[PDB]
Amino acid sequence: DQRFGDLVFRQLAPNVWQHTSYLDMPGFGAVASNGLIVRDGGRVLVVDTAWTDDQTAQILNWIKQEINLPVALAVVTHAHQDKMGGMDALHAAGIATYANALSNQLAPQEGMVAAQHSLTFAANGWVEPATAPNFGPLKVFYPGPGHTSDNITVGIDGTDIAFGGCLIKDSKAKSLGNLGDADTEHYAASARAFGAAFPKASMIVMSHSAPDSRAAITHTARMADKL
Ligand SMILES: O=c1c(O)c(-c2ccc(O)c(O)c2)oc2cc(O)cc(O)c12
Ligand SMILES: [Zn+2]
Repeated sequence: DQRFGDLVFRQLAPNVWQHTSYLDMPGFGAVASNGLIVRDGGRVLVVDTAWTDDQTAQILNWIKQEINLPVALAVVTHAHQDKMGGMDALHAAGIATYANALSNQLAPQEGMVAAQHSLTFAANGWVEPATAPNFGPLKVFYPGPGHTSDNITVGIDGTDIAFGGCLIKDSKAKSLGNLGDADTEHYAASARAFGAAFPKASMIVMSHSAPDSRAAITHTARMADKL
């Protein structure tokens, strides 16, 4: 891992980097939230934001420093502070933000800024290409009601890497995490859906755990199978 200011960066693939944002919570400590940075030719594609806009701006700094390429668009997993904490930073930079239709509807309620674009999903969970213009390797898939009712997952086409967001947990986890607005009935079903959508993905990257194997999906489903 490479320390960069208040954040940590790590390379997973020759064109896929992972960022880690830390939120200082008195009494608990530092909560880490991961994200993905993929390079597509001469453009950069970012998945999710940091805990805060400031930290998100720090990511943009790293991108401009190491990659030196402009960000085409940014896709978030859900309307939560741990993934949509840097919406203003993106808008201030002029980066097009893409989020789920439900996320943009729940964002204002959660106290977050809705994205500029709304992703529409099919009955199979797959994203509608119409609302996904020039996404490239960013394949979006909506598993269903899990961590939230607006959570989505993104797979990096051209690589065996998939992002489980805050839905999927690591194979060494003991808890599912924040189950406040989570669906205790479709959690396992949704978790398994993601695994079926991307069965070739060996590296499952999440937001609160370091990139795990496919065992993370099964583990999450097995834990959610007890709800
Ligand atoms: O992802 C989240 C997260 O990690 C925590 C968190 C984790 C451990 C703690 O001990 C704690 O107090 C909070 O906050 C959250 C609050 C939300 O509304 C939604 C989230 O997704 C998170
Ligand atoms: Zn969340």
